Amino acid sequence: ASPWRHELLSFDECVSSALKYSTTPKNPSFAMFWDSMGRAMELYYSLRESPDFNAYRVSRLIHLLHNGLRSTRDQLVKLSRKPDYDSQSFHKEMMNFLCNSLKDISDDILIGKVSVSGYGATHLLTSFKELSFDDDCIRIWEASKNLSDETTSQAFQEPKVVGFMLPLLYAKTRSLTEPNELYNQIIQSKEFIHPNLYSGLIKVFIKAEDYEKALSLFGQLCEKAEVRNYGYLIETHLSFIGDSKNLTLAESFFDKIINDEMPYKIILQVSTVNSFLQNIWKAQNDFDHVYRIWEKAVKFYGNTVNPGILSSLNNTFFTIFFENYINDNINGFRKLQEIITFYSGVKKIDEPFFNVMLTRASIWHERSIIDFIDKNYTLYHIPRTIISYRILLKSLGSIDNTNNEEILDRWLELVKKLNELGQQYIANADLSALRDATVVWSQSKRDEKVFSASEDRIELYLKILKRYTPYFRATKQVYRYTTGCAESYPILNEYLSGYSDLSAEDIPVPQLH
RNA sequence: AAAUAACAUUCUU
Ligand SMILES: [Cl-]
Repeated sequence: ASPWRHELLSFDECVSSALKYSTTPKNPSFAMFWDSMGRAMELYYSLRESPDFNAYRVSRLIHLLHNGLRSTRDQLVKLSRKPDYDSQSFHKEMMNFLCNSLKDISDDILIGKVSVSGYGATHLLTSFKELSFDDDCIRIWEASKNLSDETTSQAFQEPKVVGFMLPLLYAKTRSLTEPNELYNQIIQSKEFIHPNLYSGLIKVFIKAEDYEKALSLFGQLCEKAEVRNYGYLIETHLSFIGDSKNLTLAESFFDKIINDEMPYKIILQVSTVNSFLQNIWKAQNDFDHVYRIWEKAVKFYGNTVNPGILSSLNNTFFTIFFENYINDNINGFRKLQEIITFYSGVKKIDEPFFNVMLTRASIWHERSIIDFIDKNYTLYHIPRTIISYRILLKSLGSIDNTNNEEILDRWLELVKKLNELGQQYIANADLSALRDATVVWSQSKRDEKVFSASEDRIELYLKILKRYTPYFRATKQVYRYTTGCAESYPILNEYLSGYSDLSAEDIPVPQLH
């Protein structure tokens, strides 16, 4: 027959080319991969009317969109900094495109236009899980039971699809009935048991803290696992680290990665490490235990991982640090120096390391720690981004020992660094830092006097807003940081009746905008 | 059968 022959042929070449790229270890291949996705998705809306659009072709497309989500997340962490929320970014639009593309395919399956296999069903539901749509995963799965096409309905009931579903079902129902029945069948079964069924059942038992059943299934999973498809052992192993409430079992599995004890490769996934650090802090309140695990993670990473990974780790660590030393900047400052010395001994210091430290140090409300971090950027020869200059301006809102001159200086140096790094206009995060250093500080000191029972920063704030308005990303930022900001900080309302007639006296000196 | 993917520091509007 072949009415849609050319579109079917190009779809197979497209999907296979991009799937091979995303499974093998800007650039022409990078551009090909992302253009192959839009083209394949474009062909999908035409080929869904064809009868030769089998479950295999749909499943290969769903897998490809899944790898697109994986690649988009990877690209976000490889950047020198996260893009501003209010500006255009490849990460945001590509994520929405993949997500919307996955919605259209899920709806076409729930209606019956296209068929899907158990392999395609798992990538569809895993994708929606990675998009934080757990409840939608349960609806799609249970709606597959009452489908006309019994073949696709049977695919959603295959063991590997059930394996993905078990952790979501235990989160909702908290029922161990169906899991324990499956445990009795699987432990003594001589038949083929899909590794993803092992994985989901292990994860349930880890959350349920029935660790003996979790470790027993884990041993069977290991002896049966195939070298080419060993990733099931990675998910379960990491689950023991980040999900086990028994910290002694979690740390043993953590050491198995540090000491390279396992027969399979495994990444020290920072999300898993962060959850492990948080569980130690919530359960033990032992900062030394948190500090010892953080030290092992930093030495494990070294220079092998992206700076965005260590940034996420240091975020968790310094958040715990400044909660522990919330009322002790004296012993805290000595401990920070030990942390800086250790971190220097592992690798060259990255900027997010000091950015997180400076951000969280606002609880101390002292100027010495601000000048200490600012000095260390130059001392350790840190590649600078605009994040530091934003935080250095924001930090002035947590101390009283400063003047409108220093607020201007740290604002001017931020605008300079914006144009030095080729930034187009002034983003929301830039104005939010100036607002936090003026309006929030003034509202804070005002609320203290009411609760208790270079003289004005709000005037400088409104002067810079009006002076630098033509450099804004959008003129709607004027309403956002004036009338809209007054709804949250009412002390701005008493300065705003005469904003239209206000004059400005500042010192811009731009370059590239 | 077709595994595995770190959601980072600065951003209420
Ligand atoms: Cl930057």
